[PDB]
Amino acid sequence: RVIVHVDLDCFYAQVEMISNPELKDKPLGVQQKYLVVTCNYEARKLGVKKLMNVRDAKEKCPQLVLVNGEDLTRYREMSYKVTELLEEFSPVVERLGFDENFVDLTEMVEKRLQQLQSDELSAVTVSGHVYNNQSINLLDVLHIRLLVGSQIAAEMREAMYNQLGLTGCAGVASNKLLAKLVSGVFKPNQQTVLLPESCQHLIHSLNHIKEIPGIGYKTAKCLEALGINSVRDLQTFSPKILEKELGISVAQRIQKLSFGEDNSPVILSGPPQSFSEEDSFKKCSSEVEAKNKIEELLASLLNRVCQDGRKPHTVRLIIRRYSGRESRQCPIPSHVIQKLNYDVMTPMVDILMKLFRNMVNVKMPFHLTLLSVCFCNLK
DNA sequence: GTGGATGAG
DNA sequence: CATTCTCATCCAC
Ligand SMILES: Nc1ncnc2c1ncn2[C@H]1CC[C@@H](COP(=O)(O)OP(=O)(O)O)O1
Ligand SMILES: [Ca+2]
Ligand SMILES: [Ca+2]
Ligand SMILES: [Ca+2]
Ligand SMILES: [Ca+2]
Repeated sequence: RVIVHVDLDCFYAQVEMISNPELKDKPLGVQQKYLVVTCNYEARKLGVKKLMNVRDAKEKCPQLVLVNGEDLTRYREMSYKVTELLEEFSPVVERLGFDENFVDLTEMVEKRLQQLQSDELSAVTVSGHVYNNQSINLLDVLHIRLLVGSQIAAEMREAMYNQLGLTGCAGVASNKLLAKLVSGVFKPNQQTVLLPESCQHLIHSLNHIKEIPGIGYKTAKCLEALGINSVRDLQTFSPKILEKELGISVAQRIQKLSFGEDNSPVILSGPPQSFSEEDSFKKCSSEVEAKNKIEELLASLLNRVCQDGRKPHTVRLIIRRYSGRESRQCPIPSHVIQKLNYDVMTPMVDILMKLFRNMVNVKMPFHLTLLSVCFCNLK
């Protein structure tokens, strides 16, 4: 396969610099509550880190311009514009978070090679960096295939910049793991292509186990408990003991990843399968409060159903108690689903408060720290 | 289907 | 560690 991973540069900060170009010459960070969730490259050179506490950021970089990024409407809107632009190149585009997309270019590459003539194959040319500086063998089929990929990735980024004013990086490789690992080698606004003989050099470069996809905090804790603390430890661990510890498909998967093998296909994401709205806070402790919060969250949600075309057939309420989340969910009554000029707030809040009182014993003190509404089962 | 664990940015 | 504010998959129930 030829796979591309496209990753937008400091995405939230970029959207803000487009929303307000008075900002693009200054160090800029996007704040959510007490965290600077991301910042532009001017800020990073001054020592601002992703997800940095506001106190640390004020002390380190008092010049930092901070814009509030708690409302994701604009980021979400730009995000979908990006994947839909990419869907002009191939029908199958896999989203990861708001600012990453994978595309399987192998169909398109194969078409381009068929169209190619004898004299200008000579004469195929790289777009962007070649990982680890290795030289292209224009006589190697796989090399040619990846170079054509790099040219497409270049056209993708050109379309993005022209149509949307957005800059990002791309990585081109034989699978999703590798494409995503290589896209960030040169940052920001650059692209790199991974040729197969230097794949092993790329996986060697990983310093920590949590740098493998799908190995989060909990999985790393499990592996730590089996004596596996590093990537080489994982490569080196008995497959059969690991299968009898994590399960067959998880063990085989995460072990393949550590040798750079990833056969997962690129899957079309499409529109969200669920919309939610949420807010975190120090204390909710009353039903009256937690009602007003829900009404607010629900109001935002209803604006988004309206946009979208499909109707939710279920609603989910989510809480976080002081000191993970809890949810209940239930079906939305058929008569409420036909809403779109009527009063849907009242029966919807009625349902959500029943869900709330099911989870929270209001006859006794409580103390929430997050509330989310969610619409799912979308038809 | 429902609700919790765990992954992604 | 999560934290933020989302969105997704897996699986016992
Ligand atoms: N739990 C999390 N882990 C990692 N990133 C997160 C998390 N929560 C929010 N984010 C945001 C913070 C940075 C952002 C992705 O990077 P961004 O696009 O801003 O910069 P880059 O140019 O480095 O790709 O994802
Ligand atoms: Ca990014
Ligand atoms: Ca990681
Ligand atoms: Ca989907
Ligand atoms: Ca995480």
